[PDB]
Amino acid sequence: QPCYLYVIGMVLTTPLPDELNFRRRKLYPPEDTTRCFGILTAKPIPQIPHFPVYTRSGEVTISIELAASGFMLSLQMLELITRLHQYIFSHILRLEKPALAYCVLPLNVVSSTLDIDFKFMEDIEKSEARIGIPSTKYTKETPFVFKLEDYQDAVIIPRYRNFDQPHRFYVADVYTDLTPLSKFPSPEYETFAEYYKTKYNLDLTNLNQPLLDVDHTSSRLNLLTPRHLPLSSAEKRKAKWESLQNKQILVPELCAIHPIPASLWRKAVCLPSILYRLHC
RNA sequence: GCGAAUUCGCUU
RNA sequence: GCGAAUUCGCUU
Repeated sequence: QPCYLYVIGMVLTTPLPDELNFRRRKLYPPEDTTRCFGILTAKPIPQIPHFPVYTRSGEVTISIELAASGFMLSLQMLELITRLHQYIFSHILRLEKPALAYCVLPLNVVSSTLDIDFKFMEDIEKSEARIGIPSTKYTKETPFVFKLEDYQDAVIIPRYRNFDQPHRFYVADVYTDLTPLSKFPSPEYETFAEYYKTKYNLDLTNLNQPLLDVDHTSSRLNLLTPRHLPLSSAEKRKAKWESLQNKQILVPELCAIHPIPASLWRKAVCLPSILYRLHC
């Protein structure tokens, strides 16, 4: 049968007020980056009014708009699209129930005009960090080189712990006044370099690199109402753990960059809410 | 989120 | 299993 293609339009209509920005984040309008998500279906999606999702950056207005229809796709491309759909929900979001309509897929411009991002999907499948921690070989003669532009829109993972299910972080800041030789926040160790050497037996090949501020990527599943009522003892403990996660300062050399950009990840976490709303 | 200890509520 | 309180461990 022929295909329908919809764009999931996203616009930050009400940026988070200062008084609610408890984790003191930068705000990231989705409309500031062209790569986004769409839906490929064999059946038309009924017209649905615009509706909000409440993200870390504030209230985002969602609109489902027709981009293309009455076209065919080869089996090969449908298979690629299907794999990426499954990848989004199993490996990025780590879900089992995508909607808490048939295929979510990345779209991007070719020139201001949106179409299926086949190249991006291919790049993901080729990436050595698509599933887990990628192999590396930093030595004195082939040292780690810090490229600032590679961290400007990055999701990172520690390469040295949690092999089976790595923790993903947004890079929230680059601390150019810090190096691995800066003082360590805990007194049992003098420097970041010493900490990583003692606990993990990790050597660093680059002692001039900046250090990174991070923001955990984990998000609640239903974003259809605002986050903010009192908390239980469990929720407190959870909040405290997230707080400590976000106080961590990481060393770029000891992290791997995920192939999905931070700007797209921020849009991905909205998908379950959007699919839930559409099937209602 | 992954775990632990102690204590209390829901069933007849 | 559905909940609550108090306390401790894992990250930098």
